[PDB]
Amino acid sequence: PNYKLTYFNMRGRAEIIRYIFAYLDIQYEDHRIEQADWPEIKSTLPFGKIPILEVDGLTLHQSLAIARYLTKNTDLAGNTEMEQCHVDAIVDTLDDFMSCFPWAEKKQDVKEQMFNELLTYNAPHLMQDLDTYLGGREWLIGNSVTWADFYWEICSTTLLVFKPDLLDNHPRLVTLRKKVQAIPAVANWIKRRPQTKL
Amino acid sequence: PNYKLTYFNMRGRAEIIRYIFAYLDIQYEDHRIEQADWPEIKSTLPFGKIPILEVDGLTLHQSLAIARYLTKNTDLAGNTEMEQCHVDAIVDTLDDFMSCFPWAEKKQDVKEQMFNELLTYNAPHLMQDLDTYLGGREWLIGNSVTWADFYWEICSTTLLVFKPDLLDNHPRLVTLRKKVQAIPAVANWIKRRPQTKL
Ligand SMILES: COc1ccc(/C=C/C(=O)Nc2ccccc2C(=O)O)cc1OC
Ligand SMILES: N[C@@H](CCC(=O)N[C@@H](CS)C(=O)NCC(=O)O)C(=O)O
Ligand SMILES: N[C@@H](CCC(=O)N[C@@H](CS)C(=O)NCC(=O)O)C(=O)O
Repeated sequence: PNYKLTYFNMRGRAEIIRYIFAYLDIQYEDHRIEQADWPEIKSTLPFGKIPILEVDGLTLHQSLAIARYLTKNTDLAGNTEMEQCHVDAIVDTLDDFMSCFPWAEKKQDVKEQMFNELLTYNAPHLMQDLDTYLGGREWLIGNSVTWADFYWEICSTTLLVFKPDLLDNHPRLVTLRKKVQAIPAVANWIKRRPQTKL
Repeated sequence: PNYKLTYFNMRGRAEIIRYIFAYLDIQYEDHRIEQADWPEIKSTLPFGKIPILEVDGLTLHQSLAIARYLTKNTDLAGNTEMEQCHVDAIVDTLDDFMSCFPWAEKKQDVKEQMFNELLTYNAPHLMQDLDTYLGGREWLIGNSVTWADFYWEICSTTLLVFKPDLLDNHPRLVTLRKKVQAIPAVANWIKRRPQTKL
C-alpha cells in the first residue's frame, strides 16, 4: 500500500501516526509542509484540516481515526475488544487534556498565563489519575504495548517542554516513557526524526 | 451481559450510547444522576468524567470509546477497514466542534457570548463541509447506516436547540436527520426517552 502523510514540520497531531508506521515497519512518505503552502493544500481538503493520510490515492483525515485504522488487527490495538475500549478511552482522555491548551493564542501574556495555570492545576491532577490507573503494571492497557502507551509518551514529551518537572513525583510515568522510547523501532524513529519544539 | 450506563439526566454525551443500545436491542439500566450527587461519584472514578458504562463489574469510560466498543462487529460499524476509518473521522469532526462549547461555564453572560459566536461564526462552515461530504449519497459513510449517522443526528439536534435556522440551506442534511429518526429502533427511543433540553 502506498501511504503518504501530510502535516506541518512538527510532531504535533501527526507524531502518533509516525510512531505507528515506524513500529509496524510500514513505509510511507512523511510529507511536511510550511505555512506558505497551506492555503493551496487546505482548499482541496473536505474538512480543511491536517493531518491527512492518502492511501493508494484515497484521502483519510482525523489523526486518531487514522492511528486506529493503522493499528487495526495488530497487537498495538489492544488484545480484546474490551482492551481496545480502554486504549481508545486513554487516548481520548489525553487528547481532551491536550486540547485545553491555547496553542494558537496570539496574545503571548495570555498564552503564558493559561499554560501556567493548566500546568499548575489540571496537569498534576491528570498525572495522578494516569499514575494510579497504570499502578505498578508494565503498560497502560493489558500486558503488551498499545498505541495508548505511544500517545502517552507523545503527549508527555510536549508537556515536558513547558513544565520539565511535571513528572518529578511520578517515577512510574517516567518509566513508562522510557519503556516506550526503548522499543527499537521507536528509538530509531526518535533518533532520525526532524528536531522541532512541538 | 449486565449493562449500567451512568450520566446526567440529559441526552448530551450519553445519547450516542443510548441510540446504539436501542438499535441493537440491548437492555441496560439507564442511570441518571442529579448535579448535587456528581462530586461524590466523580471522586471514586479513575478519570472523574461521565458517561461511564459498567459491564459485569468493569467500568468503561469515554463516550466515543464506549460507542465504538458497542458497535464493533455490528452493522453500525463501517463495512470496510477504510469505511470504519471514515466513521471514526466523521464522529471526531463532530466531536471536535461540540467540545468547543463551554457547557459548564459559570458566567452566564460569557457563556451566551461563546455559544452565540460558535453557532453564528463556526457552525455554518461545519454544515457546509458536511453537506459537500455527504453530497448525493444516502448516508455519511458507504451504503448503510453507521453510528456516524446517529452522531450527526444527535449533535445536530442539540445545535438546532440553539440555532433553529442552522440547516435552512441544507435540505440533504435535514433529510439525513429524518432518515436516522425514521429507523424503527431509533424512532421508538426518541418517542419514549426523557424529554430534556440537552
Ligand atoms: C452544565 O452542565 C452541563 C450541561 C450540558 C452539557 C452538555 C450537553 C450536550 O448536549 N453535549 C453534547 C451533545 C452532543 C455531542 C457532544 C456533546 C458534548 O458536550 O461534547 C454538559 C454539562 O456538563 C459539562
Ligand atoms: N482532531 C483533529 C484536529 C485537526 C486540526 O485542527 N489540525 C490542525 C493542525 S494541528 C489544523 O489543520 N488547523 C489549522 C487550520 O484548520 O487551518 C485531528 O486530530 O486531526
Ligand atoms: N470526551 C469525554 C468528555 C467527558 C466529559 O467532559 N463529560 C462531562 C459531562 S458531559 C463531565 O463528566 N463533566 C463534569 C465534571 O467535569 O465534573 C467523553 O466523551 O465522555
